[PDB]
Amino acid sequence: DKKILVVDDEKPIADILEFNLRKEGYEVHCAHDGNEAVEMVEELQPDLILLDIMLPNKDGVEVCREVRKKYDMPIIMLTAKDSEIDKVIGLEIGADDYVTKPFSTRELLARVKANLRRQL
Amino acid sequence: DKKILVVDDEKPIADILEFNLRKEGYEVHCAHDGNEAVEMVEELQPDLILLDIMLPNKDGVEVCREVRKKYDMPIIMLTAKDSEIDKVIGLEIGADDYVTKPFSTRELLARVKANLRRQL
Repeated sequence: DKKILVVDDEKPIADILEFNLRKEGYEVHCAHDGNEAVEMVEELQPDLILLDIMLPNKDGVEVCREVRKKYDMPIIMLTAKDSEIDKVIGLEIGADDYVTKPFSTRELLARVKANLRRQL
Repeated sequence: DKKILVVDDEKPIADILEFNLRKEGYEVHCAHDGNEAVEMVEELQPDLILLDIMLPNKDGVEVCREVRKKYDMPIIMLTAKDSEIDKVIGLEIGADDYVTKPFSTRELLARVKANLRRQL
């Protein structure tokens, strides 16, 4: 089972992601802040991270940079629909993809699989 | 002005893409089949290609493989909403991203900009 780390401060969003991902058959662990995420990354070595761009402490942008100093597993940012820059910025700083909130399940699961499979 | 090659055989889709992209300030060129695309690529050297996965001649998958022999500019696949495999497959064979039809303008422009800016 592919291991996914869901990093989100809003429990209902983190929980609906964890629900859909476990259902599809992933092993899912949840972090609710920045530093806890970087810790969990070293212990679990997730296959993919879903990272809120708007974490309140250490930003998703800083989580991403700090993770990338050591690890290259796929990172997908979670962003609002209404901010172009939030979608764009993660791809400049080392994330692989983004999914917008609210997301369809359909799109979440495609994006996670496609990023798990991505070429070379 | 960034140069976009739109590769799609459905004139209405190709036209609405050209309309929105021009409006946003891109230079847009349109190919309606596989072989014409590959030619236009060497000829134009687009900064990004938007490629229908379902072209009737050479597939979007074969087009993307042919192009990737020589070029590594971003390629975004255009796919239906209802097929997970069509979204996943492009990313395995050398494409960078996918956008689903019908796409919002919002999402199309954000994807194109994010892929144009993408790190390393």
